[PDB]
Amino acid sequence: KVFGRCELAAAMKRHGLDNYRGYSLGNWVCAAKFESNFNTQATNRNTDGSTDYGILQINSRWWCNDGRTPGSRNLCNIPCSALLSSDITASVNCAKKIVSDGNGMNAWVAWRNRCKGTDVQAWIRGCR
Ligand SMILES: [Cl-]
Ligand SMILES: [Cl-]
Ligand code: NA
Repeated sequence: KVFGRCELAAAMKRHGLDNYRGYSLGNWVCAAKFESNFNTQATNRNTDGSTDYGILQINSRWWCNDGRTPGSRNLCNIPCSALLSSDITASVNCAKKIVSDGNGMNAWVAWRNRCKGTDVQAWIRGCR
């Protein structure tokens, strides 16, 4: 599923991401824009052989199982395919664990390089 911007904002807010760990909703929408272009089916291979999955590009090296990242962890206890569903519950629950682990949203490289320090409220402007 390719979410609309305001559609994703509403889903993220309903699942409790707005101000989670102090990160306002626009931070999460901006991160999703540049991680996946709002596409739940997005996948990208990393240099180390792990893969990033879903709207927030969660990495099989630590967070989910895809059966092809030898030596990785599965800290969210889910198959990586669950992060590609049109229903974003699994991705949000896993993102909550990631952002709680010490480095905040710096865990998302695209957030650090393209969202951090910018006017992230722009990403929820106009939405109901
Ligand atoms: Cl915001
Ligand atoms: Cl933080
Ligand atoms: Na894994």
